[PDB]
Amino acid sequence: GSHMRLAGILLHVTSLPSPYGIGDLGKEAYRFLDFLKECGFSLWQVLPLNPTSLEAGNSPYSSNSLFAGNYVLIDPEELLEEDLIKERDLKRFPLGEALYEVVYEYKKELLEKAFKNFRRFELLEDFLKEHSYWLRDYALYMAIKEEEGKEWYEWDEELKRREKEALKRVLNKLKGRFYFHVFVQFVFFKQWEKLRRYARERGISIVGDLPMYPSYSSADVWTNPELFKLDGDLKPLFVAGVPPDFFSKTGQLWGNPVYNWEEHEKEGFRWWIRRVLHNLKLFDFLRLDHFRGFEAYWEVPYGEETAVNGRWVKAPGKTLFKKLLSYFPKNPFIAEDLGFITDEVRYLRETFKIPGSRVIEFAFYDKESEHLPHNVEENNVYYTSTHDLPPIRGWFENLGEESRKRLFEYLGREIKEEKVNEELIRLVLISRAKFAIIQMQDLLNLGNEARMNYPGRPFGNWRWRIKEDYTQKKEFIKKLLGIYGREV
Repeated sequence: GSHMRLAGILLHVTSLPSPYGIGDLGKEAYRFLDFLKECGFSLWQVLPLNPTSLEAGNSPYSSNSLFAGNYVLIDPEELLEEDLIKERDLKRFPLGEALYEVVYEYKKELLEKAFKNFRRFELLEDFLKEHSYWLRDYALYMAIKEEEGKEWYEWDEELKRREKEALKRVLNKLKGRFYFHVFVQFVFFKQWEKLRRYARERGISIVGDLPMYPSYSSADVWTNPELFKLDGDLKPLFVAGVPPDFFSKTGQLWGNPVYNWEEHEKEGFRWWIRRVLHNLKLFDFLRLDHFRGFEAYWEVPYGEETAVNGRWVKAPGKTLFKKLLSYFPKNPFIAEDLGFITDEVRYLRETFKIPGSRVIEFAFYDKESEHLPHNVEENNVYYTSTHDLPPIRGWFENLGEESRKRLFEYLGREIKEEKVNEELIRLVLISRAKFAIIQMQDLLNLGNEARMNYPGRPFGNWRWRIKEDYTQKKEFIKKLLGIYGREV
């Protein structure tokens, strides 16, 4: 048999066991890629690399920029190698949960110190040209936010509405601060470029993640207000979310401003094209968060406390993706098409041959679930579980008797709770899904304590890190990949 059959691991950079309070793009990232290669994995899925904040619960999906990189993921040991900091500035922390509060402050201090002892500004100018379409705006956005200590919609009216002359004045004023913020982005993107080359030379493709929406408090809304549904004062007229389920009682209010899609179509979808081009500098595949929003999105009036009184509004997905697939004909797209799926959505997805998502954790609530292995078609990415879900072992712990029965009957036997991960990994690998992805927590057989994110809950999330030597799992998982024809 000679089919396209790949396997991968879902693991966010923060979860790497790096020594400085959080995972980074340094030694441990390379060690993890070595582990991928040795096992025969071909795929690595990360979450969005956009800057995070305490205010937004450290969520990768609520950032002040859809383009920028997150400075807390920077490896500070490269700063030591380039003689930008001293050895005593480095400061080890024991392996535990991601120390967001402390790394925001600590890595900012290391980068402030490195910028002082820096020097090669000509390399910064070439970087700025390459990323001119977003970085001039982002670095200036960050410099003004620093000075005024306020969000963009609270700034003086002239800077808020991006009057040409006012932008020039404030740039020259905060010139030193402007270049600090490009320097931070320079350091991040150069470290990712190096890591990406290492991955690519070993046949590993990186699956990145594109959030549907920016946060209202972002350089993106600031720079392109007409691309969102705002009123005369640039406050949101409508905001994003999803309607009430039988899961949730009153839906979720995401609080993003919604797109004015008629304006995107008017400008030939060039903002979305720029998003894709930018992200393809980093990633091989782009997972489209809330894919169903390209067919229709839930829109609720601003000022509403819940998402109950919204409505479905059609978006121009057919026109958008026709243009995107013309610009990017090798098709980097993966659809996150879980939840609120209709046949309209499935038709949009399949019209453009975009692989869907399936998750075996969803397979045993119904006897004919489309997430059962035998129902997963080739053009799909098949997960054991995702970062929005409990790891398989913790899911199984709380699984109801009826769903347990369905699981046991599918395997043909009752199995002990500690063996469930292995059994479900096998089911995912034996499927004909072209990409099979195991969440790292499942590989390590971890429970509810290792859950990355709990949707609905604002805080406590995105903190899980590897604490153990995961390379001990290599002989077991390597064997499995080879048995099910996904070892390369």
